[PDB]
Amino acid sequence: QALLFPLCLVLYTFSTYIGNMMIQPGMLAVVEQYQAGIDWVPTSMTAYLAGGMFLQWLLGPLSDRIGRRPVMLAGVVWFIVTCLAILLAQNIEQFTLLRFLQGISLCFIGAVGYAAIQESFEEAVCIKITALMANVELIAPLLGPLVGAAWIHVLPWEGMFVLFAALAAISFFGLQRAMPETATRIGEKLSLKELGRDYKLVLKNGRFVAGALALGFVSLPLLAWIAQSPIIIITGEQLSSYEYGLLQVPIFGALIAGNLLLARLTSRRTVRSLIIMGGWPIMIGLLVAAAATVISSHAYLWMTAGLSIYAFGIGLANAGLVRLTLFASDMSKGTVSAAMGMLQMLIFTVGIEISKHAWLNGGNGLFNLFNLVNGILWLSLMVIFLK
Ligand SMILES: CCCCCCCCCCCC[N+](C)(C)[O-]
Ligand SMILES: [Pr+3]
Repeated sequence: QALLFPLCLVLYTFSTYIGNMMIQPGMLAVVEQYQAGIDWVPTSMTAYLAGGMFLQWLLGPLSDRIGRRPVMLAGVVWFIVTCLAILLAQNIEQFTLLRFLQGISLCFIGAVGYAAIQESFEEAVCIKITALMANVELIAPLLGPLVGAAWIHVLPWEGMFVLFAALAAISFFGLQRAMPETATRIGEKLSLKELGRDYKLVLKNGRFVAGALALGFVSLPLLAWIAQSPIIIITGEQLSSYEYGLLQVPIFGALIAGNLLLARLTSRRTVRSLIIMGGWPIMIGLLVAAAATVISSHAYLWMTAGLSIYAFGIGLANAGLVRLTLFASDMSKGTVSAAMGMLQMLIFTVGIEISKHAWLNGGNGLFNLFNLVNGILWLSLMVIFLK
């Protein structure tokens, strides 16, 4: 009867992903209008990322302290505001600011949004909702840059920010009068000292952190592409929206196929084996990705095909290694997730920034090398993590 409330959060989830996945393809348009250089294309994703790891930590225990409903709304409100208030910044210097504060609307999906389902809805109810909100995080980056390439053709870029403010409203007016709250730390002290100290406790876990990083480093070459896949292909390789959008699928369609097997071979195998099981393609992906752009700098096909091996592997391994890294520290679920979020993004954010220059002053070579760099990193944190 009240399954309309999960779907509202499903939508808010949906919008925040495409609100980054439809934007990166159409960032070129925005750069060639605000004027700065194609080096600002990825730097969209970057500022969108670096916002999510601002109050990531503080929103969890915070949405506990003063209700889940008013803080959640303060986010859906915060989203739609800066979804239309960025249309009236018009300069690239401060497009960032409004892109960055659109990225803080990311802590709201997990530290309170996801937490509201873990508090109210029960186990088997939570399963099918999370099985859903995992496909949102898979389909909205898969098919987003595909609508984001069929949106800059029939309309301008501006049409997206209206469409998101409105879709976040289709959820918001469905959450205006249909959002019950279940925060139990109402009327509690402004205890700020306790967070840092307790996050430093999961920071002291050389098995957890080294495992939390390895999650970042591994999933980075995936996000480093997404942020740079336009200016790699559109301006870098000089290809159209149907051709560049064609190359998003063989990659993603391989990530989906690795999430197909994972959920099927979760049974006949141990979690421990799966990571090493999905590791070989990851090794071979980033292996051959860059082992392509060795002498041939512009065989993007084999790079995209290499990021299809690597992609298949992230579906299996990366996903498994999530849980073990939650349970690598026998501590709170809220503190570990926030700790591994704020770590993964720090890898993502600052990883891309390095990934960017990697592409400029090096071209495609350096870039893929500063990909396999991360496969090496992750693997190097596996010789630690298991054996
Ligand atoms: C922020 C990028 C999320 C979409 C990419 C899907 C691959 C799984 C990455 C795991 C971390 C994602 N998250 C938001 C649950 O922390
Ligand atoms: Pr505590």
